[PDB]
Amino acid sequence: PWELTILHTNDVHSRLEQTSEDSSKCVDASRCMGGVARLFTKVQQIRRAEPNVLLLDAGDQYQGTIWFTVYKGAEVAHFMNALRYDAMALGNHEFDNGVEGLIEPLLKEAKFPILSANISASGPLASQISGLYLPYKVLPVGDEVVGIVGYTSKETPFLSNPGTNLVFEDEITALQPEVDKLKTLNVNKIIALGHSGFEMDKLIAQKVRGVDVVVGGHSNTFLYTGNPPSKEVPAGKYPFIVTSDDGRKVPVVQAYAFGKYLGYLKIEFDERGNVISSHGNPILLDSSIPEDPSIKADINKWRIKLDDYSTQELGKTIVYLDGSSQSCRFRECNMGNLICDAMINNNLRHADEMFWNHVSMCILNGGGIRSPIDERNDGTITWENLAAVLPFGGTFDLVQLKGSTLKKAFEHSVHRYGQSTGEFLQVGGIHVVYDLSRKPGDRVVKLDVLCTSCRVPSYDPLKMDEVYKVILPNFLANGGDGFQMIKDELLRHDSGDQDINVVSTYISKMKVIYPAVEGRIKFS
Amino acid sequence: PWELTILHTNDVHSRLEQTSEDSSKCVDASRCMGGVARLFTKVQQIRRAEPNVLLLDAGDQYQGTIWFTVYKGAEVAHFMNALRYDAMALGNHEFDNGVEGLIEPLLKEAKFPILSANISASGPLASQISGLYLPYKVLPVGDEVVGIVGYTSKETPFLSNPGTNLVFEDEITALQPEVDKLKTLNVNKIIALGHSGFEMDKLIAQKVRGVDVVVGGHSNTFLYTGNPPSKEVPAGKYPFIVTSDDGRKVPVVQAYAFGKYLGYLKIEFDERGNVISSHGNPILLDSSIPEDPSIKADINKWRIKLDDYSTQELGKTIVYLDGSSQSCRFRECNMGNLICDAMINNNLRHADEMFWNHVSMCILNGGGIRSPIDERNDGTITWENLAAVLPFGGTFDLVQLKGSTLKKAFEHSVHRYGQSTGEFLQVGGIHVVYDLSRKPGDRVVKLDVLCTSCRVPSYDPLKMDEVYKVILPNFLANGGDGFQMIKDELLRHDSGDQDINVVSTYISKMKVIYPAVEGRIKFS
Ligand SMILES: Nc1nc2c(ncn2[C@@H]2O[C@H](COP(=O)(O)O)[C@@H](O)[C@H]2O)c(=O)[nH]1
Ligand SMILES: Nc1nc2c(ncn2[C@@H]2O[C@H](COP(=O)(O)O)[C@@H](O)[C@H]2O)c(=O)[nH]1
Ligand SMILES: [Ca+2]
Ligand SMILES: [Ca+2]
Ligand SMILES: [Zn+2]
Ligand SMILES: [Zn+2]
Ligand SMILES: [Zn+2]
Ligand SMILES: [Zn+2]
Repeated sequence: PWELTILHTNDVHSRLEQTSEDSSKCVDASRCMGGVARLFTKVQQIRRAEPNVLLLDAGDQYQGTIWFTVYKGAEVAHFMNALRYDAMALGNHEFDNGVEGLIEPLLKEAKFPILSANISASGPLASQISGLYLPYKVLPVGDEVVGIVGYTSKETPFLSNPGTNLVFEDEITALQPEVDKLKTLNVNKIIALGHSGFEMDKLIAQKVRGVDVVVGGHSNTFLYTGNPPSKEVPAGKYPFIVTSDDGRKVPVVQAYAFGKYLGYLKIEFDERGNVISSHGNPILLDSSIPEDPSIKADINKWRIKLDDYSTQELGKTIVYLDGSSQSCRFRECNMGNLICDAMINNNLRHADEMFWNHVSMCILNGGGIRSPIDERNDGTITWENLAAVLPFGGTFDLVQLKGSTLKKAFEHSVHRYGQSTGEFLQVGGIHVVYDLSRKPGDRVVKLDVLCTSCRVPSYDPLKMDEVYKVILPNFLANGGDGFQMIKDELLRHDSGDQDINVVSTYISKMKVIYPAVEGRIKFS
Repeated sequence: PWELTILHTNDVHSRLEQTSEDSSKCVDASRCMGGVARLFTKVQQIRRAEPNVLLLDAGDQYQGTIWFTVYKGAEVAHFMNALRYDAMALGNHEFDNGVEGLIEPLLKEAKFPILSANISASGPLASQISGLYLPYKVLPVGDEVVGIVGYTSKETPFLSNPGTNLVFEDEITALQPEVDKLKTLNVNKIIALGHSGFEMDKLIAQKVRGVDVVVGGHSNTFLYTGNPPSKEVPAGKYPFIVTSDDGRKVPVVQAYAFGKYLGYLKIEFDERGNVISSHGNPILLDSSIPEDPSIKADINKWRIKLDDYSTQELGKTIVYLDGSSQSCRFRECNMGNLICDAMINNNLRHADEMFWNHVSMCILNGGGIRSPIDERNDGTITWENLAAVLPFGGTFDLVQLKGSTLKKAFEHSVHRYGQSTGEFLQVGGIHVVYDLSRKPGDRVVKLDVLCTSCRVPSYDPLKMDEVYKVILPNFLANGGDGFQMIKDELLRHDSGDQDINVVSTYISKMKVIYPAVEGRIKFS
């Protein structure tokens, strides 16, 4: 039997440096985790011990910290090249800076193949990008070969900025003929590496004949066999076994997100490329693993430009930005309005004739707003200033919520009003009126929302059975601040852009801001 | 006696081409007026006939039409040079593109002196601008000399974009010592040429000892002796005689605006430079005066780049821009909101610690909105598109109105509601609620306005005795659409930027717009 060790990462999201346990800024170095210098140590150890190793990434290196803001993917090519990745699939966030921001910094500079079988280009773009990403690559591994076939979320156009010259095909439709072709070329060991989420990964394992292993991402899915090593709760066993339509057992793996874990799967193959066995587990990259000194020194050299950028003017405010708890946990606050307006601006994506934009609505817990910004520093706003407002290292995510769910969220917003608690919601594209004289759970007396399926945006009453797209912090999507109804009732969740980065981009675009308090939230 | 002919223009405001009677686009060429080619003909005729002629401009050549949008003052230097102006005073609108947009295109390229005695620079700007404008110039005229001393509105910082490195001094304070100095230099014939308005011009004539003649501007003041030649109603005789504090009779002149008239004043001086007599009248530049063919051919060559620019993309909309009468004469319309938001953005000026901005409020007659813009031309918005929305060649002016006046305007807005009449007001920085079941004059049931004297903009009830700054069309400032209360009760009026140009700049800054209908106007 021929044994292959698959090492894999996904959704690293710009965590070049080691992190806290929750993947935010490292504060207590002795308890920090992940980062590329530590990953290097572990990958190097494994490659000393195991003859046949592939190191794969299932996409979404782009977006997540100031590294991406400043280096715009140059850091991804540089550090993934230093770690000698063997292949990467395109994720949705690889399109955040458009096609041009993918071609240059990543596709031209990577020393490994970049894969996606389900993305096609037309017009001049097709000639410009031809061969810079591939449907698959056949890689030599010892005396054998392994085909790796890529895929990317069909939903990328709603979740990034790929432009109108790329088409994202159904994954299974695109993958089957490539896997078929590899069979005709005597490639009997096939890994599907891609970025569509655990649910699609299981359908691929089930339906794509000839796929031996699925290495996925996008859904930040933690899988584990045994007692978990940290705070992440497993969604299932590692690997997750799918029984394929042709009767095979196909392992499906993912490795959470943020470079906290290294995925590690050992596969035994027979001489015909059938999987005989698969086992493994992600490896927690905790402080017991040293950071590689050479990689760490290069990280610290690249950090200089980050420190320089963090104090540069992004733009100006002519108004006090009231991020005080005394405002933002009690009433509409102009910092809340600014951040929600930045969230909606970030989620402007290419529109059908069926909507002016796919999403119009925003909610933001006032407890997530951690500082005001004073306008009397000649109006300057810096990244450092925004990092005081938004210090948790979160994202602004896209969810789909029934109106009934959102009305329950707005009741939760004021259920214990008057105690300076974090759950009070700031808004965009929503007008709410509370009557605090009513019983908790019955305080919302008007709730109007900005239409999407309309040529002129206007407000209509919220409908209980309608499903709304809403931009909100990951903290709330995950049921933080007691918003269990959001976690338990949401119909869709996709992780979005770094919180600070969303606001910094909007302020840079606007150049001079003057957000008002304007009656998005009223009390009767 | 030594006779001087003073020819003068003021507030030409980018009317390079001949105009309609109302100074808008020329439609019936046989009835058109003004323009630089016609002015050239008349000035050339006068210079053949009169030995001692000065041609003066009292400022505000900048701003008014697409000429200024595209050529940014190069057209002013070029055509004023072709007409051989002898001197120009700086107006407020010469600062619309900042100090840099004055130095380059106008101060460096003009072949005549540019004057202002009451503007001082500090820091590096002082060295950069030194001598590029002057307090005064002594000009040879035949065998004599005439001193011309300039001045500019002290209010320029509220009415343009001069920046924080220029100080505008009290006119009379600055002028007196310059006029004194010219006396010590044996210059006994002194013209004050400047841009502060008729009321300040009369104070200058009264109080500045040694000024023989005041040639003014800014207030678009029409003065005439006799039966007026066109639709402009004279504010007084031409010249307007002020009795000075030293007992002299000092003529004060102005020549309306928009190049419609050439001011023409004949002064007789004795050998000591005392005015013995003054007489004249502005000359209506009507179609009986031919356009100079050489100037007209140069105008038509410069027009090519205007035509090219008029169809270029300024920016995009992802929403239908509803400028329909069925919306904008009956309820809040998103085109109205866009134009009002552009008006407020245009009037962001350098703020004290006493206000976030000096003005927060906007009203716009819905009858002044003349077209929608469809978003389905790939979202493109062109100048040509904006010219269909705003076809009247007006300005967005700054006024000061008591709250009582503004409440009366909002009653007038709905006095005969339901007939698709033009007076219905679109708004910015104002939230109004009507109850149309009430009697005309008593339909406004809530009227809240955005604060200025506040660090966080928020809405407060309108106060009847408070004076508010409001941006509004010149048509309304002048009492159009039956808004006689605005004309009759306003405390201040200053002419602002060209309507199309205000909106085009805002759309270019924003790049992608999506104005909503959001409850600025409601009905109970
Ligand atoms: N986004 C986000 N907000 C958080 C997080 N932890 C706490 N919060 C917010 O901070 C509040 C607690 O703040 P105080 O300790 O200041 O009261 C919570 O109610 C919540 O609104 C986090 O990890 N992410
Ligand atoms: N700004 C401005 N609006 C005007 C002018 N003349 C008319 N209007 C507007 O057009 C309306 C008349 O339009 P109708 O003819 O389309 O009904 C007036 O009520 C007024 O609102 C003008 O010279 N300038
Ligand atoms: Ca196989
Ligand atoms: Ca004199
Ligand atoms: Zn991701
Ligand atoms: Zn993803
Ligand atoms: Zn003017
Ligand atoms: Zn002026």
